[PDB]
Amino acid sequence: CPLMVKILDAVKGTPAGSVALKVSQKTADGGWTQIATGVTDATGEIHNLITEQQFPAGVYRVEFDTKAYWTNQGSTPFHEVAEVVFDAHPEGHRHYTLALLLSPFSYTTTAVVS
Amino acid sequence: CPLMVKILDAVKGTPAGSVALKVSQKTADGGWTQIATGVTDATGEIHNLITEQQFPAGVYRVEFDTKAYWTNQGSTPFHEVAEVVFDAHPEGHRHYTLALLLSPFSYTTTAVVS
Amino acid sequence: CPLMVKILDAVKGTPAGSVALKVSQKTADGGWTQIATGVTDATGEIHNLITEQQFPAGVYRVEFDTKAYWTNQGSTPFHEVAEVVFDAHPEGHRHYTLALLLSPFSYTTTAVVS
Amino acid sequence: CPLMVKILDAVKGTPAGSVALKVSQKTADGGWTQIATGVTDATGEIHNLITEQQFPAGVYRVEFDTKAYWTNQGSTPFHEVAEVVFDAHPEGHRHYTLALLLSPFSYTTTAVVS
Ligand SMILES: CC(C)(c1cc(Br)c(O)c(Br)c1)c1cc(Br)c(O)c(Br)c1
Ligand SMILES: CC(C)(c1cc(Br)c(O)c(Br)c1)c1cc(Br)c(O)c(Br)c1
Repeated sequence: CPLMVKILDAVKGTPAGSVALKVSQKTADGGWTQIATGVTDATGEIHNLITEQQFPAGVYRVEFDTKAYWTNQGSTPFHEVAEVVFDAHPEGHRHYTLALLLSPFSYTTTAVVS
Repeated sequence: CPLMVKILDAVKGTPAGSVALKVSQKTADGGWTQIATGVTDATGEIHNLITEQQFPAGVYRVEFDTKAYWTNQGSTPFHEVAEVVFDAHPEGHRHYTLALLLSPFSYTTTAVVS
Repeated sequence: CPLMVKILDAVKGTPAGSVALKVSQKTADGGWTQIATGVTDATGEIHNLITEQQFPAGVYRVEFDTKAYWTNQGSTPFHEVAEVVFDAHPEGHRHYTLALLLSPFSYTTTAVVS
Repeated sequence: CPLMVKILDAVKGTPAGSVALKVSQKTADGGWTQIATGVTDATGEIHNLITEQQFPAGVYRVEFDTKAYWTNQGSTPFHEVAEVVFDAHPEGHRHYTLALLLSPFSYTTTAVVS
């Protein structure tokens, strides 16, 4: 699997479970095609999000529903959504882990690229 | 001005100058209307980016072109853009500062709301 | 003033007011001399924390009492303090801004150096 | 093992290998006893840093030699050292992972607490 996520809650110091997300691929004319959805498990991860066959080079977007996560935690959030938009270069079995650190008014998006 | 940005370069320890961005307002059918653009000055800011009248309550997207910033610095970045999406409640001259901390494979988006 | 701080609360989206800190200068035998203290104002800052004359070249530690800040907010933090340790080169009126972003289980320490 | 680390390089998007660190425990009179050293492997981790027997409750400090890491990467760093100072509450087999995101002029210290 070429695309994984790891989400941590910076208020509690635990993985962020039950965070919903959507994965989209940019079209040539600049639009977006949704290709996958998922929800983090209690470890802040999702397994088998997409396959290598679904992951050519190009621009991708992962939308994390952080506003719902914070509302359910009981904290008013700033962001309406957490969008991570990146260029993928899969040639060579390069894998990507999108790491995300969440606070109600702040998040950090990092990548670990194999 | 109710919407400010402050961008920092975490590699150099300086404000991120000459970063292009665009501000868009969400439409009823889920689209986006571009309402302002600019390029940060040497302090990582854009003075007077939008007016009170241009900033009614609603969802906004500020798209920062971080890729070109890094290319110009000589690095190969992960993200295509930095996205900050939020619901604005400008009543009472409430003000929004979008702080952004940039590294080639990571950024942090923080909000300072009056 | 050559040494400034700017502290933000990532839970609330506001500057972190009423954070105690201490500034220490490293000694030859590896010890630490306290040279200044203060408490941030409502903008997350301490105006005029030290003078030019108090800030010769050398290694400094700024210790922020983030634990008590969080206890007072009602959260149970991870860190005992936030530590920022750096070698200062104040020649030419070079200025240092210590930016600090706080959550109960995470902080980011960034430097803006002129 | 009750204390682990995970270090990422935010410039390259890879784990930070070969980062040296020292672990110390605070004494009653406010001093420090070094109890362990280590160096991250190519995954940014260290295994078997300390034992549970070595890890009573108390104040601990992990000093990461990030200045040497950045010098060897070829980038001038801001911080002289990255110090993570925390209260440990091991009762119940609670484990701690110190996560660290490194840029030359910025780092983020987070904890994952089981
Ligand atoms: C404290 C705050 C929000 C900040 C707000 C304003 Br306005 C400033 O001018 C500066 Br200087 C700092 C900040 C921003 C970023 Br970006 C950081 O990486 C970290 Br750490 C802290
Ligand atoms: C989610 C978390 C805590 C993480 C924990 C483990 Br354990 C991992 O192996 C990986 Br990868 C990520 C993390 C860490 C850093 Br350093 C970050 O900059 C961000 Br954003 C998130």
